[PDB]
Amino acid sequence: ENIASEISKSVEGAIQQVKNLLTLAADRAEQIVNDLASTTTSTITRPIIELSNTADKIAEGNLEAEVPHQNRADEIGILAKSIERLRRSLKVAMESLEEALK
Amino acid sequence: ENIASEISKSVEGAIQQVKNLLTLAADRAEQIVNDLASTTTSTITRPIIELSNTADKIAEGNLEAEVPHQNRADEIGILAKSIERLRRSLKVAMESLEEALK
Amino acid sequence: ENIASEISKSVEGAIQQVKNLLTLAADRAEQIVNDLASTTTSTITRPIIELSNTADKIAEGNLEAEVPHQNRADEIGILAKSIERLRRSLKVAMESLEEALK
Amino acid sequence: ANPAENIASEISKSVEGAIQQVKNLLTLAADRAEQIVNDLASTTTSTITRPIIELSNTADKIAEGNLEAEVPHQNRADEIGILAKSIERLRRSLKVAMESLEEALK
Repeated sequence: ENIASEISKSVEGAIQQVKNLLTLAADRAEQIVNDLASTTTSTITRPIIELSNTADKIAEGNLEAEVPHQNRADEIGILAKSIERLRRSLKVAMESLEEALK
Repeated sequence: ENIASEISKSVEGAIQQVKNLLTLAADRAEQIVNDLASTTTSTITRPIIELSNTADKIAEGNLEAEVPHQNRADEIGILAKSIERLRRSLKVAMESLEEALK
Repeated sequence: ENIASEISKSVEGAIQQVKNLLTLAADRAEQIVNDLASTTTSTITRPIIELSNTADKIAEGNLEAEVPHQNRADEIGILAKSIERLRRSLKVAMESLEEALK
Repeated sequence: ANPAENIASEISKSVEGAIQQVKNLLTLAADRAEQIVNDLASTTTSTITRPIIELSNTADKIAEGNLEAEVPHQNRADEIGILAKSIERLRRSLKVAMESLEEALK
């Protein structure tokens, strides 16, 4: 009931309000990691694994498909274009080999 | 585009939403100063000034003025009751004087 | 090792730093309550109790009691000066009775 | 003597220091949050971009006829390691094809 309690407790609500905002801010910051794992997966991981499997199929003797995503504007596109140079080099060599048979 | 810009950029929306909540919290904290001035004026200043004015009126000879705030639970109630005792003492004094003057 | 983990986890430390600053901010905000209780008690409660106590002493018939804090510059000073007027009114009423009974 | 004339001012002013500390801590939180972007740019470049460009450069060398080019990053435990081991297999496969043709056309 006393003056000190009346005055001091009057700011308790406000402080909870401040804390509520801070908790929303903290939880939003906490979500960045899972979302970034997601982005990295779709943006980089998938394409890299795809390109790796493609390199492996080509090394194994499948030369029929142009390497996917050569059109991409970033370093994944650069990479994919380099693998296509490899595919074409292999394909010319195999074609010349086939011409030598018999 | 390059992958460093694509990935780094993907978190900018999140960071801005964190910042908005932080700014909101800081503004809410700043408002405590005003709110506390208001609470103090309501809880303390106004009743103390009301008692001071009442005291003055009694001292000037209105021995029947009503001393406000006597029922509050805090120290201001205690103060109001002590002012009511002064009023009573002055009434008793005046009634003794009138008897003497008879 | 996996690129999504490598990238996404690289920012966990920063995020925890941010969160730690938010905790420090919340903690410092909470401290305001106790500090405000203390301030209110020294600034307001103590002199209000001194005033009530003096008022009682005067009402109980010590018309010479010093009303404290008459020189204080804020509303406490206003109040104190009002109580001093009551005291002086009672002193006059006592002098007037003494004399009337002579 | 204290010049303060209003208890509402005295009480309210008394929490300003604390409040400014709260705000300063939140300013520093935001500043620390913003630094994330540039560190992330840097991690991506060091962890991903650099090895990818190296791998693409190495692929180009092999394709343009240096069948002995050393393929980097094959020991690496993530998906960059996987990609580098796939390009090392591709080299081995192109190398034998070229040699095969060379020998057949003698």
